[PDB]
Amino acid sequence: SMSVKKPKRDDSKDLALCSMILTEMETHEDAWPFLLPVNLKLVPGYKKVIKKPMDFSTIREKLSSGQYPNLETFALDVRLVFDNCETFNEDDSDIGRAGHNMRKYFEKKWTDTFK
Repeated sequence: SMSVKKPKRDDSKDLALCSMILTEMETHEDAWPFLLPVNLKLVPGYKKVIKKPMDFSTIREKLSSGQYPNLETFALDVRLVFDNCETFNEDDSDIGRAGHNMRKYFEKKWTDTFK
């Protein structure tokens, strides 16, 4: 509350560390469904159904331009990429499996770097 604070966690490396995680997600072999924005002119149903599209290149641009206020807003966008994928793709599809695999990969890196 006012003039009552928990001890200050060092957040000075968060930006660099989120960038490293994001590099590792970009270079994973199952990243291909997620590298670029879904083409809303060429994919029927996407625009109407997925209210907040997100992809790795869009996260990279937001990261690089100071549009994440803290490491939690960064994790929310990464998770959004996988939640969108699950909303639109069957579990038993290459893209559906890709999304489960990447979400796992991400969550481990996240816990190991920050928890």
